[PDB]
Amino acid sequence: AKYVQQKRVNPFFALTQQWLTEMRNLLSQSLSVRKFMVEILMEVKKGG
RNA sequence: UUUUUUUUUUUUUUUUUUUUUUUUUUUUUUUUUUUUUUUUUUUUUUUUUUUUUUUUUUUUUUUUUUUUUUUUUUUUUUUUUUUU
Repeated sequence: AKYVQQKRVNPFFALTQQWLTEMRNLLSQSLSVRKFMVEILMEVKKGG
């Protein structure tokens, strides 16, 4: 809701909660995916 | 100026004491007797954008005064007399 009000995300492409639950289940089970997105977070955090 | 006083008269050898007499080996005790592993817990469950205001409105030259007028020479005293 916060990003929709900021107009950063177009709400037309909104995935259903059925798909989000399936993806979240995959994200929790697998550590390899988590490590990749954590690595992205650290690199993006570094400014410059 | 000066006028006194300003030698000396005692005492001053010595007489005691001053070796020594005790004690001074030893007699205990002196190994040891316990205990000495362990038994819990130890992931997580919230929140985390924003909503106001934010130019200015006055005043801000000057008006006075600002020369001077007195006084301003002088009039005393100023050797010495003792003692030593």
